[PDB]
Amino acid sequence: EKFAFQAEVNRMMKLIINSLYKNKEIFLRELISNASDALDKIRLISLTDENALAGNEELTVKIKCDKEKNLLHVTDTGVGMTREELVKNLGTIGTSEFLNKMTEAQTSELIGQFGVGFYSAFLVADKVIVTSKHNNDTQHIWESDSNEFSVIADPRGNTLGRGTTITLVLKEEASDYLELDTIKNLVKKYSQFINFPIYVWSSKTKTVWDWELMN
Ligand SMILES: CCNC(=O)[C@H]1O[C@@H](n2cnc3c(N)nc(I)nc32)[C@H](O)[C@@H]1O
Repeated sequence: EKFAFQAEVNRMMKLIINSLYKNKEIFLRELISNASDALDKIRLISLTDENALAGNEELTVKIKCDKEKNLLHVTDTGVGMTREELVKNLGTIGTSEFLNKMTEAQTSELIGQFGVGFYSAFLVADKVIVTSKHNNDTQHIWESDSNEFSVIADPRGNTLGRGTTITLVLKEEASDYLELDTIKNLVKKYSQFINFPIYVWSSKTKTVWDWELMN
């Protein structure tokens, strides 16, 4: 269940981290963008597949902060990833050209263009966990501290229905992303042009918690 990252991915992670150290908040923009892409994918599949949305009838992005556990969660009800996809799509990668472009650039816009924004999560996380459920497979968990990664069948079973949850164990210097005021402001900014509703789990005054629409 243990795997090593492809050399190119190791270099890419380092380039991204060294290039965006000044604007770490971009990680949320990238995770939201990826969630949107995943939702576009299942929507495209639903055009031809009548049972496509059976595992979860909604098309949304939901963000939750768990200050107590030092976790930030970004969940989408997109197409999800099979076990094989978790291993291949996150562990391997015009890569040589991009790597040269990044180096020749030192990148915010470039990263999104080449579709490697996911790795910016390491700008603010000591550990990145990806739980995913695809219609053609069972739920699995991918986890990595960037020095290796593992994939295991999720012992909780099918809790997502369909989709993916990106869970970030924040670095000590990234505790700000556990605060609602900050997350709501960033989510609002990065969700403006997303064509799917994005919600943040928040409080409202007793004190009641529920999903708050951000776009
Ligand atoms: C880390 C660089 N590679 C990726 O981010 C890829 O992993 C997969 N990925 C990342 N976030 C995802 C996400 N939220 N949903 C789905 I479906 N796939 C995702 C896609 O293939 C991305 O291009």
